[PDB]
Amino acid sequence: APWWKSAVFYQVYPRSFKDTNGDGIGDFKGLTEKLDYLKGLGIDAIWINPHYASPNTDNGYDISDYREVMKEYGTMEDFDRLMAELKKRGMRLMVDVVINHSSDQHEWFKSSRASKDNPYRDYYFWRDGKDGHEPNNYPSFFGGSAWEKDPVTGQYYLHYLGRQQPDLNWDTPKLREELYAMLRFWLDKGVSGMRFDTVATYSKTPGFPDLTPEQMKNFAEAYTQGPNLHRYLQEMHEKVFDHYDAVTAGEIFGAPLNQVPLFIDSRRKELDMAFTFDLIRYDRALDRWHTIPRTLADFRQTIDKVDAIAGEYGWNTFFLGNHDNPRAVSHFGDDRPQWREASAKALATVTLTQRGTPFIFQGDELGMTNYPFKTLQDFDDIEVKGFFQDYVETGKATAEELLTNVALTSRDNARTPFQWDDSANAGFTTGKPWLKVNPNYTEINAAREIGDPKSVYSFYRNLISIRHETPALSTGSYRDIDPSNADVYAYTRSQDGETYLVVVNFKAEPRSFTLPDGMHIAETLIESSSPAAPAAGAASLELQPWQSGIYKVK
Ligand SMILES: [Ca+2]
Repeated sequence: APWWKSAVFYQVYPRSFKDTNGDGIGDFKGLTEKLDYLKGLGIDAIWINPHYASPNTDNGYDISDYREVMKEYGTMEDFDRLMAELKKRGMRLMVDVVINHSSDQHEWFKSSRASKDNPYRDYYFWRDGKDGHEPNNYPSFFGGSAWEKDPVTGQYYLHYLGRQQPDLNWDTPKLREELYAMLRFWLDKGVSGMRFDTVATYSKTPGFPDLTPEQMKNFAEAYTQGPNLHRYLQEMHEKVFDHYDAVTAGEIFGAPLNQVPLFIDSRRKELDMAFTFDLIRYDRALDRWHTIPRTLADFRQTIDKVDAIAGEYGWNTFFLGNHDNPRAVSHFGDDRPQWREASAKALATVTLTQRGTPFIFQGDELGMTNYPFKTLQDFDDIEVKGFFQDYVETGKATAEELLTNVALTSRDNARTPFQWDDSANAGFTTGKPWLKVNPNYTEINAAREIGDPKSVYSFYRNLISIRHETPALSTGSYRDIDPSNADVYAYTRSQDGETYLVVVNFKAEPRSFTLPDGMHIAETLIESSSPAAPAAGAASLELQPWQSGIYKVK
């Protein structure tokens, strides 16, 4: 089994991790200075968000030169030093790869847009408008049409994401070759992994027909149905990843779950691991800014479906948080002051006992929460400006309705600065932070958590040790004990004759749990929020509100 199947990854959003020069923005020196912190937590590998030259209309996801580092993060020597310090500690780097689209400030795009006849014209998608308007009805994730007119040629260019993020044209062989050369530039430096942003949208539909009214309400899914998608992923593997030893993982956003095996079945020679969004978006409405109430039965049934698509030859990541989603404890747990620590531990237990490679998002090991936004001016999020354009300016919603609802879903909840201690701005910066620090940093910070054996951080650290010592808990089979139960989540992990039971109360009330007939507790590995372990031989358990536990059975 490869190293990445048993590894524990941590995701660093460098903009918000640690600033070392007072400009309010996190940087490479900051990340490098905190490597001992991450080593001591027990992290094997870090995934960093984009670190390349960028105008930052979308905080690194609009890249203007793929072979230079972002000015705010440091220099190429700072990147090289990050790499060297990771290696000293036996840790690996995964970088973010953003090749569905570039910045409109990339030299390819400046050349492409200049005339119709130039060698870069087909690096992007340029099309004539139809019947007085855009080439078709495609919407953009970030507001308005996915087509933007350029008066120089009178044609429109495609952008699924922001106006400043034109889509790259994978149908053009010279363009594919340029992307492959660029990937080699980074892999030659020794990076150990690559995470592919919106990997399912690379192939565009020939002819760009209109979306149907059905497709229009779920456009994210129509954009994943390009006919050449797997041909491109296979060619990238053959020309690039076959020559290296790096792991690959795809952000498969918008794809129907039954198509996921095409990306990750190891026999297909495409990607190694999947990030899927069925679970993290399980309670999101189609418009992406409302929430729909769900129960633990929905949570566990979604997991069971995602596990089944990995089958025998594929592999899943597991995550409860990332830079595009609200905080795990607020979203899946209960972030009220009395339940925040109990429920954040319960979610740690879930995260670290799933079948797949877990990714811990920066700050979740502290039990960091959603941010108390007060006005729409408190959001940096360009996705929020897009909802304002699509919903407030059009009269569909008031500003107060947008505010109330996006406060719960906005990705800026995940982007507030990491809370290091209780000094000014939580020790993130000596200057003014680019996004405000959550005021609860006085109660939620790394310095106070590390020093307390009973903290959320200590629980994460202890779980990571246990997982490392117990192979069933990464590579073992997974079986949900009762998918209909909406109160208590329970499942087994087994490998090579060893079976482990995981039991997690999702109610803020006491609950009982009866083990399957014949199964008995043999040993308790760890519990959260419990006054007493069960007795060896127990056929049932009494659970405190939000209690979690791992037990060896038989
Ligand atoms: Ca800085």
